[PDB]
Amino acid sequence: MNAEDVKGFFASRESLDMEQYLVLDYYLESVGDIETALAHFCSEQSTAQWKRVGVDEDFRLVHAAKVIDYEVIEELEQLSYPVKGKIHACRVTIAHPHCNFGPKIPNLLTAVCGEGTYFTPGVPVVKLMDIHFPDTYLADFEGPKFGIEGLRDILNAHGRPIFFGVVKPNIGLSPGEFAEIAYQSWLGGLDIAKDDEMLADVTWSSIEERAAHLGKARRKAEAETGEPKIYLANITDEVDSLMEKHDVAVRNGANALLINALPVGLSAVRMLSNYTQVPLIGHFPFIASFSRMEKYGIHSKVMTKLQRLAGLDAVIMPGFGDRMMTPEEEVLENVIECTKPMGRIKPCLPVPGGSDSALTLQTVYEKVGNVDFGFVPGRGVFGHPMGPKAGAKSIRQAWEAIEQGISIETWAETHPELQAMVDQ
Amino acid sequence: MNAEDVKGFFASRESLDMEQYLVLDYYLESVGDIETALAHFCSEQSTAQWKRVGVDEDFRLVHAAKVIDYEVIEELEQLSYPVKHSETGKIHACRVTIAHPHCNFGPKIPNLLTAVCGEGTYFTPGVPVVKLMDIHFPDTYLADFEGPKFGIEGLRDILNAHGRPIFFGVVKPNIGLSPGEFAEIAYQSWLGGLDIAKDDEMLADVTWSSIEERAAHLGKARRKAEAETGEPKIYLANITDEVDSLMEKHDVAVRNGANALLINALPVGLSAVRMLSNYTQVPLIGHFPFIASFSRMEKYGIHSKVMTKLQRLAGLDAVIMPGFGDRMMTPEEEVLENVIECTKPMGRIKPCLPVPGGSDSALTLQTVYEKVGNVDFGFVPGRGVFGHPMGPKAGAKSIRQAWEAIEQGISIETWAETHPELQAMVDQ
Repeated sequence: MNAEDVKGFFASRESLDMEQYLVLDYYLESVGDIETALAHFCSEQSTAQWKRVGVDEDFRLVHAAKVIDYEVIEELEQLSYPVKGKIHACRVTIAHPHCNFGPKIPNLLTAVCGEGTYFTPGVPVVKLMDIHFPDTYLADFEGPKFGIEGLRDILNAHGRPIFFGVVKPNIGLSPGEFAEIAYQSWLGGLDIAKDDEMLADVTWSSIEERAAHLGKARRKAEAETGEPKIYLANITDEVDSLMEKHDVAVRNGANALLINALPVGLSAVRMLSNYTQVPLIGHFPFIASFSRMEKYGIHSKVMTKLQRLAGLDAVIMPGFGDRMMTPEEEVLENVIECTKPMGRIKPCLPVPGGSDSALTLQTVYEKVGNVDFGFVPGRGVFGHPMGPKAGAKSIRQAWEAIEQGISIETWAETHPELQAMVDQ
Repeated sequence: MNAEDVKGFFASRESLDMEQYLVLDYYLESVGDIETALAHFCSEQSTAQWKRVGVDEDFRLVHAAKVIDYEVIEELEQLSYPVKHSETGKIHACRVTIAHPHCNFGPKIPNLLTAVCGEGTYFTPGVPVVKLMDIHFPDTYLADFEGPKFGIEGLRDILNAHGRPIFFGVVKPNIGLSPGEFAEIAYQSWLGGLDIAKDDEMLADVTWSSIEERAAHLGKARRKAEAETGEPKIYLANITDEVDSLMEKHDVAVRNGANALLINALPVGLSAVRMLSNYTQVPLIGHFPFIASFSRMEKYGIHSKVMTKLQRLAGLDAVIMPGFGDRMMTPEEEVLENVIECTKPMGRIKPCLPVPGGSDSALTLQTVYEKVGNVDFGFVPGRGVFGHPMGPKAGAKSIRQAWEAIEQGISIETWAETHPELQAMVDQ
């Protein structure tokens, strides 16, 4: 980068038509002249060369990403990570012109966290902290088709969280065996019975068969509790066959589908979302590989944001445990990304889970601040000493307690299922 | 995990039908009893519960992942990365080898990813730091994948390039240019002796340059360059777009003249690449954007060679990767592991062309060739080609002159005494 040139990779947002730019927040550690490196960073992610030699033109104006602001946190004695001048930890805000990639997700990813993002010479440590989309960009995306209202409408669940339950054991079981356990939890009061993140279409349990069995069980549970129930079938498979698994699962009774977001691809999720006749909910496998390092990779809330934009009606994410290795603040940022306004894009249900039970519902509810979220108790439900129906019943009893200001313990004095959980 | 139970997450490979297992190498740091944690690790990635209460059954035998071997590197005073976790106890850096039964996910990539590096992999309570170091696929698993359709032989057949590397060149400037303008620069580099002229990782189908138009122009330019040099030329059109429209961009780019397609592997999805690979009438080559987000930390995430491995399996005919520079932030050993993953035997799956690039020019070709050990790789000089002082044709010509030098044992400098284009590059 040349002194004169640096100048053209900066700008005040006040001087730009921000409706043509995406706003990215990055955490990075620069080496050598700070502003020169930031320029390079911008250049590499956009126009690396903004003119033909001997030609009077400048592609930067419309195609260059520009630093609209940055802050030097501090000077470090060394990088935060031993990766192959003075080094500074910075927080930079960049305006990237979206006309370079358009409303295509793969292309977005290729620009805001591709080669330029992680290989700019003087910027060896980088972490995408956030992405702010202007309405004109958003206007080219559908968003989730059901969102929170859609889910609540189906389950007729209002003024309370939605209750998820992962049918355990998962693997080893057969469609029939699996179906009886799901059936019990639904009778107990579970709202959603889901296939484990790792089930999907396999030889010993095909989506066709499991869907046939669980759909029949689902209906029966509805008829007996008089309450709508939903069976969350895991449909993640090769992209080439997503739409078909949807057809098989849906016609057989699955009324909601689960897909592992990244292993499939955000772009693939978008295709599937524009095709579903049913609510689509995403799981978080793989995200941890690039969102755990505090100062490197991509912040998990960006992936949640993208899951919502791609069209997922609910996003399962690491929860308020501490057994799910995520700081509460982060779990909270993710929850909010699912529900905050995003120009015409419906909010999706945040489903923070990981180490919950009837005994933590109270706490999760207080941290979230409202009742719009899914609760996925991982213990004391299917493993409940009195059986699956009892486990589910204990979760709803714990909720009733909260609904009345009574403590879980007090409420448990007159509720056996909740009491058994308290004894543990 | 319960003492008795740990026992069931271990096994000697000698006791297993390894044709039913994938072999994963992990680097991890455990907290507390080592073997208990390894068991948990296995459990979480497979059978978390292997029986219904009060029932005499064990799903572990056929559905559990099992530790067939591990080595305790050393005891650490602290984790390598400050990760917020529950566990308490001694922490050890281990290298563990695991046999994961593939009947749990089958020959589907998304499902593979969900198992070998999903929730169980990164959230097992006592194992807060983990990095997938390698994946070894048995032939029976491999037997359900196609692999690249052209591979190294296919590419060499098209370019009629034998006994030398394949020469790539990213047409610069990329962005700002228009189909016509872009086409003239590509045309020069082909006349100069470039084998492949490619769209930048960030071009693709945009308003100011649509794949339709750029392909029409470059295809016409490609043909002309072939007619004039008498040598086959290939135009690498960047087709990455939403999955839903991959197959169509292929049709538009191909019918217009693009004879090879470029797709950003991860932003699109390995699974998507597989779909596209089973559909191409043309060689498919992948780029590496995004991979760095999870393969840079020395002890966390996924080793980059695993992604190269998957790119080959998915069906890519060539894999562009960070090269032997040092300006591409990758240790030479790693760049080398990746190269070898593209070419080593992988049961019926064709080898793909390794394209290590990043900071090369006519002056480093010699070195890259020596490190690779053979001539099966793509060279992507990023400087001194299009920016060459004597023009694009000159830049390309200098790269091929540098290669001729090597082909004769003569030093680049000596050879440059009688070759102006190569000399100009030497003056810099």
